[PDB]
Amino acid sequence: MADIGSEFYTLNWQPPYDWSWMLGFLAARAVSSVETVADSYYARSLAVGEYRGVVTAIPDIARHTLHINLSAGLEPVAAECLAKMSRLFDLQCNPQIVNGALGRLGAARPGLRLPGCVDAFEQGVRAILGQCVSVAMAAKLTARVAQLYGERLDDFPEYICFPTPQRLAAADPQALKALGMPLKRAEALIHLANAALEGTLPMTIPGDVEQAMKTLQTFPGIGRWTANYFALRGWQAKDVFLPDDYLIKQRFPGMTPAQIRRYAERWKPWRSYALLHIWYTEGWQPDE
DNA sequence: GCAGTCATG
DNA sequence: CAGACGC
Repeated sequence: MADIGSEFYTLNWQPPYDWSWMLGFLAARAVSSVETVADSYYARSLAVGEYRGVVTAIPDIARHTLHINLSAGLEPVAAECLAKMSRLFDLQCNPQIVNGALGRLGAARPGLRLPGCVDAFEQGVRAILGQCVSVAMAAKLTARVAQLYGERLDDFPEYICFPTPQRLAAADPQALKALGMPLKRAEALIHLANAALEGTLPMTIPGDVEQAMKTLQTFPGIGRWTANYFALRGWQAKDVFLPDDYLIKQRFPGMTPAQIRRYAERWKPWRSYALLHIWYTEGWQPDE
């Protein structure tokens, strides 16, 4: 927890913002040796193109700003690093507009943001590896993968970079399965890893999001749900909804993934925030 | 044995 | 919209 660098930067955000929740969420998914999450602290390895280093982010609730510290190897691409922190944390969100449009759904915890990511591909590996297993299990799994294919930091030994598209699309489907996953999955990872490497997987949010999710589901191992969750956490698309998610339909007693799909049009263009809310707001119940 | 989610008709 | 693949 000592400064990892001499440069510090300041990112403003619009209140309200539940940082305690945000960090909780990230800490449950923290890939061991890649990220370190504490009380009001978040660190991780980071590669921006060819540059390498470490970010820490520390929230300052009273001044409503986020404090960012960069390792020296990341200084030349600080502007881009901050952009990743902004998308990781959903800092450009206008909560009044969102919670206004969520009405009653937003009232209980207005400081809910959309937990994003730093690298679209990285989220990709996660969205897959997170399939069919507890948040916690995915984390241990992702730890074993990273440790194997991750690239260590020259100046922060204790830290390792999330595996690149390069070293991962070259992974042996058999070495993957051993870390503790079906073979079919090991291939999805490799197929994804290859998409990124040509350019078939969009690294930023596409213009027609709805049409790019279509394209995604063709990928092996990637169904409607995984493609959705990925657009959300991966492209930080704010108008996305999981009518077929189980925990959701558990709140819509006896309804079709179409009876719901339409109910959630009353929350356009902020369906993603609607989704997040219903999930982490247990006391909520729909309008009959 | 029960679900969850990724596949085809 | 209506079969095959870890608790």
